[PDB]
Amino acid sequence: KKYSIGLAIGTNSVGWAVITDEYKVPSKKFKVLGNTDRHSIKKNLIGALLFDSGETAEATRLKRTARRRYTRRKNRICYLQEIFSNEMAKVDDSFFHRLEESFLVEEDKKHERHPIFGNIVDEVAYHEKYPTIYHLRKKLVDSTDKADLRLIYLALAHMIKFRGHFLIEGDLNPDNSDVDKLFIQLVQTYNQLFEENPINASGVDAKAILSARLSKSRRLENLIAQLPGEKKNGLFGNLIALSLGLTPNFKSNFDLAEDAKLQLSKDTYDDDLDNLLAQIGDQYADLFLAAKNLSDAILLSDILRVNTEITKAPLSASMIKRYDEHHQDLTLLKALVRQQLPEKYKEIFFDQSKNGYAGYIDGGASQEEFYKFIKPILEKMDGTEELLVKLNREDLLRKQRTFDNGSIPHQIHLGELHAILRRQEDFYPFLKDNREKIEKILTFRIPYYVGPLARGNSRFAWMTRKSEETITPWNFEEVVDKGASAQSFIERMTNFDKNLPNEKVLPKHSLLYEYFTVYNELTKVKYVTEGMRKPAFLSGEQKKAIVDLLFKTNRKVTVKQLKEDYFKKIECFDSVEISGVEDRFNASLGTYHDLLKIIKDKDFLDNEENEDILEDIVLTLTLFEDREMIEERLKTYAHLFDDKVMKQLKRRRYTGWGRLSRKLINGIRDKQSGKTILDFLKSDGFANRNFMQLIHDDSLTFKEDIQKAQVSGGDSLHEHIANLAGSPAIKKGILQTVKVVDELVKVMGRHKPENIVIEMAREKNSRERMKRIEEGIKELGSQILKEHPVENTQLQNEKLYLYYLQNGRDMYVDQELDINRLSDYDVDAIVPQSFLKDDSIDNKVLTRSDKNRGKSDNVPSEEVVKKMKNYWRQLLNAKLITQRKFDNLTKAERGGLSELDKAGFIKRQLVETRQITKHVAQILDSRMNTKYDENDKLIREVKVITLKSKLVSDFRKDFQFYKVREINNYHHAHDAYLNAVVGTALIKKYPKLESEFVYGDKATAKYFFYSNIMNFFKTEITLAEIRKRPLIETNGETGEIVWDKGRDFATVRKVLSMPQVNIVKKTEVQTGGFSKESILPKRNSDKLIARKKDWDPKKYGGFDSPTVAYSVLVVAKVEKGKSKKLKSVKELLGITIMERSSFEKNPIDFLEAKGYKEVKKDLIIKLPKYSLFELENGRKRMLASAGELQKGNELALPSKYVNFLYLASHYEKLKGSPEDNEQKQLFVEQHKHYLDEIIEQISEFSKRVILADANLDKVLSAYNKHRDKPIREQAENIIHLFTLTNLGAPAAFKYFDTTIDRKRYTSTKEVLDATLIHQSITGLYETRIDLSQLGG
RNA sequence: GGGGGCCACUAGGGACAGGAUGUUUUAGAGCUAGAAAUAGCAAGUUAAAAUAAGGCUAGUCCGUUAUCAACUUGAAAAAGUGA
DNA sequence: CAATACCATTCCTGTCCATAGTGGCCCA
DNA sequence: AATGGTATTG
Ligand SMILES: [K+]
Ligand SMILES: [K+]
Ligand SMILES: [K+]
Ligand SMILES: [K+]
Ligand SMILES: [K+]
Ligand SMILES: [K+]
Ligand SMILES: [K+]
Ligand SMILES: [K+]
Ligand SMILES: [K+]
Ligand SMILES: [K+]
Ligand SMILES: [K+]
Ligand SMILES: [K+]
Ligand SMILES: [K+]
Ligand SMILES: [Mg+2]
Ligand SMILES: [Mg+2]
Repeated sequence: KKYSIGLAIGTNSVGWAVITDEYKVPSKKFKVLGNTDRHSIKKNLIGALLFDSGETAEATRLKRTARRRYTRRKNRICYLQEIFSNEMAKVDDSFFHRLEESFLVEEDKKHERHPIFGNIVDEVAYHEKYPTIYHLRKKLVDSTDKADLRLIYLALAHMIKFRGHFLIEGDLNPDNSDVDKLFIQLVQTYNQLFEENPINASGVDAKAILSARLSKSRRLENLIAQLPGEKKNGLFGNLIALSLGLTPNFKSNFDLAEDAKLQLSKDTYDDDLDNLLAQIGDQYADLFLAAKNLSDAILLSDILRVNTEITKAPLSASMIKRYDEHHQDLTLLKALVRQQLPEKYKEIFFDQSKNGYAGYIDGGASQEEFYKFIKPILEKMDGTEELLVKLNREDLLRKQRTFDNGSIPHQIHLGELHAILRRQEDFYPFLKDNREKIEKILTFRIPYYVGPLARGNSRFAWMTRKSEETITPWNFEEVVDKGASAQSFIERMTNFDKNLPNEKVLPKHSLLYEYFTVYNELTKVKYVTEGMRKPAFLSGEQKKAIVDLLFKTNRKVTVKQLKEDYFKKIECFDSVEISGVEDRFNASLGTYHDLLKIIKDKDFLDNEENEDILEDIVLTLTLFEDREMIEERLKTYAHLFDDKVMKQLKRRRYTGWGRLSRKLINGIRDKQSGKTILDFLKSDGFANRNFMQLIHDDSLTFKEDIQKAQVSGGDSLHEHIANLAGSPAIKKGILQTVKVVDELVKVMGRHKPENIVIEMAREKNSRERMKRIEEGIKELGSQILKEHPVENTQLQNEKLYLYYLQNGRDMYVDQELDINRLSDYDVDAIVPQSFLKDDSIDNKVLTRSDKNRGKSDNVPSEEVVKKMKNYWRQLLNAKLITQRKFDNLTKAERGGLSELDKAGFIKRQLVETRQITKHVAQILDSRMNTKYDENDKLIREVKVITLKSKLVSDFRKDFQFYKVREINNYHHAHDAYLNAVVGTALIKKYPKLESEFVYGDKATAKYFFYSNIMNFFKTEITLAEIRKRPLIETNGETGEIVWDKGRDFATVRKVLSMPQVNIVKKTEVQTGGFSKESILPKRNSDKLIARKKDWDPKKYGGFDSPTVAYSVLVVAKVEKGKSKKLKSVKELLGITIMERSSFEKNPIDFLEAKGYKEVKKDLIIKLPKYSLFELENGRKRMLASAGELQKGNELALPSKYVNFLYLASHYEKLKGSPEDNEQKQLFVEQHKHYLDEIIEQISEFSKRVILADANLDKVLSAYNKHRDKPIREQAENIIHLFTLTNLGAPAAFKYFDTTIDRKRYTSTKEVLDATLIHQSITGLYETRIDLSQLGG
């Protein structure tokens, strides 16, 4: 008894089938367990496991980190209160108690209800004097009077609890005023450097134009307008853009070739300014210098909208400006609405439901929704011009705690905190002694390279302590080993050397590593001249000379420099042919040139004595990112360099690690020669062996030493699958697949199959699209977003996305495109889809007409390339197209598509090469084949074949075994079946293909062969004339029969027509969040759940809508009526995720607390979601919850109706042949009565199983309404009708324009008397429990 | 040789440190006319506190991923059970 | 009970590691 | 996006 298994692996399904020698599907009697009269059941060996998607760890991580943040913010406030403890006790012994209980209702408050002062008079007076916290902040910053300790606490606590960002390193407020004079001085330095061409900035109000509460680019335009001449793209224009964002290429300004750009915020700024001044002269330094100067007073102008000379609290002053303008404009708006349009006053100022001022202050209306609601009301009235200006600048009636405060750096809050401490430390000594402690509370962050401050109970932590004691912000440097922690941060994530698994890899930018890469590339270079008989390698002396002359004087070495600067200069060759490198060397000594610029001592770099030193420096610069730790670690070399060089040196940093270790590169030595790997790369006689040859050559000891160093370590199956690189979604399917194969082998008497054939399906976002387009267009300098505004959702249209990615132009022709005629344009595949089935934006292009591409059987013609290469390069530099898209677009200037390329593409269409599928194949193969032969080589009893979906897809379409995904879930199982059939047949016919399709170890010819690989199934083949194949197809050598075109197609038809298919929805305990996150207001309802143990929801609000982890069958008694008489019940109790641990720790106590008595402990049945019940007439239901059910039956629609629906709907495309198109159309029209028959099948199924009477009647009327519609559209909507019958949760669907809402099953009472069906993973093994036999 | 190193991209996974909103209860004396219903008017921008209930291992830690038919012997990990 | 309509905390900055898809040089 | 919780209407 031999058999094969077909598998179809998806993100929500694993289809499986078992086939025999004749491509038939067996059927067995399987024993049925339980307490029903049914002892067995006939099962076909085909089906599909269904499951909800596996989820990533992301959401869990975001929640975990936000938790840690709330905990540490609370601890910040706690530190502050601990500082204030005793002196506050002297002033007001219950202030902090009032703060802590501020949330409680007056009934529950232990102290007086007014938090700050504990009496209504003083509290009301406080709020009158200080309407916002920023009033109190500014007063405490500016005033000199002794202030009440409680108000001091309130100001400092507000600064510490909402402390601003940390994106800016260093200290702040160097220049806060005289921006007018700074701008005059920048204009002055420009005029000094260009005495012939000066700029007159007299009268230019640079303050108002540049500190304008508007975008930077707009201010640039205005300022350039004020200066006569001086176009925005001139030198001074880009220098104004310097304080603004882009500061684009000065190459236009200085006529230099390479691209320039600067950004005073980037830490590469000093190096880029050096790189530029080396190209143009240090005399321009004062030009950027002054620029930087003028920037300092203006960089914060967006945040500090008030002069910095009347207050030392410009931020809080700006908030008070917000408040005062809010008040003035509110008075004015109220008066206007009273006068002009008095009927709307109530809707604006009283209606929270509307988006007026009421809904904006008291309702749920946002600033944007309010601006939208009030725009027309302001335009409709008079005297609202200034208010409309403030509205379109987003500065009308602003609150102070707003979504856009995220740009406030922590240094500003710190400045105000320090100012207050300085004012009041004169009166309170404890503020003087704790000034720096409080400042530290504000300024302290745990470094990202330290992680959680755990003590052995966090699986996420790596930090090591210098001593065992509580870490505070003030003793962090002493208790936490920052260096060891920062090291472990990297070393717990980096790979070891695979060849020497106990050796760490080198920094990618190590000098040694780059010597290795350069010599490895260089040793395989060959050259030919005239007198030479044969191309020669480079000798060791030649490689040393090329490294010293070229690689050590140029960052990048081109083949041209090799030919002219070495072979002509040293070898006196006029002509030489180079192989092994094209255009320019890929490897390069970048770090060598970095350190040469920094230290300016070529002899120091070239001295081998300093090798180790340099290796450490780069190591440090790689291992650490914090400037102080880098500095401390380089301190040991402070004696070798000048302080200027030490500063420049600690400035420069590297990221990334190599893949080889130092011991591999320049450590282990060959026994005979005594040479390291690098020594052979530098010189290897006449062989010039490279790295691979070196570690594989049996005449050397490197291979032996690597073998010896290797250690094997073992993961479990689940651990192994978890550690694969793939989506957790597909990993869930992989593990399910292995469990399914295990059960299937158990079903077949523990006999292993002959073949296993596996196919694997191919595998918010609009925000990424909008980001791409914004960046690319502002990098392009285009005004397309100015002239055509767009929202992210709109970019989900392919053509509009392409339009914006193409700067609104045609990509094959130099002309504009029209947004409104997008429907008339074309979307063309760069490399045609007949070769590369790629439908992504990386291979698609928007053009006015695909006809202009040229011939349709290749990449675009050379004319197009010549015309459009520069435009495409612009788009590439804007990151609007990728390098792959650009290269494919330009392939015609590189010979176009060759015949080898087309052969390869067609092979790719058939031979799977994704790593993840290969891992699935390896897993199955290592589980199935476990014995070794006499030569100790693996015995492959089971052949694991992998196929791509296109094989079986083309099969289905060519032999009319059509699939319709919406009818039911049987297509996953059928895919599995057809995979088994096609794979086994394919390798039976052509055994030599095993190398390609089985796991384990003339271009026209392969093109033809792989295009016609599947023709042995067809009876006649039309290929560019008509050829004919026999009725029986056999193997050429063995003579064995592989395919009987008569009987075997009938076998396949019979298998696809079988109604009994084992579809199983995997039952799962629900996990995750306890409930919806919405904190709801107070309500008289027991559905509300307290947010804290003592916060009664009827007084405080809270949560509702909790998630049931799993239901539980309870057979017990419950008290009834005022008498409390015991009454026997049987019902489903939903155990929520939050209740689950309590219920499981002791089920009886939990249930008795819920109200039940005398619980029959042994009749408690755990019922996860999707638990299956059968009732009468085969009607099935699945548990959706403790109080709702899902549809549980599959509609086994016959194959003739399935194929009719496919053909009539024009599912996919029917264009194979004109005459075959005609035959399909004729069959559709001849069998048009199949529409009524299909409606009848749906109706019978619904009346037996679905039981949505009203919905079925509405659907029947809708079908009888559109009987005159074309057959195509009626079929297309009949497809939609199956949403009524599909398995799972009920859903709404549409028949033409009629909408059918979901009919829900909002009661679980009936399943309590039905038959509960427990199913194994395949559903072949069942345990059926009659629940009606359970009762009181 | 579907292994390896390098170059150029692109896409996804994982961890950590931080920012701003939002929400919820309370505080921010509402006034006047009327028995009330209600009407007319005034006012509004701020804060505290919580932000999974909570847990013990008590850390400036942990609490939403992965994994799960039933039954048996099992404390549990497990292993076994049916053409 | 049964049907029906509404509801669902959001967005952002920075540091770092690995894998794997495409094209290319050199090899096992 | 879905689909299970919830209140409202009977
Ligand atoms: K009280
Ligand atoms: K001008
Ligand atoms: K609001
Ligand atoms: K190259
Ligand atoms: K680094
Ligand atoms: K020195
Ligand atoms: K889920
Ligand atoms: K789960
Ligand atoms: K109030
Ligand atoms: K199951
Ligand atoms: K929000
Ligand atoms: K992030
Ligand atoms: K590659
Ligand atoms: Mg907490
Ligand atoms: Mg808040």
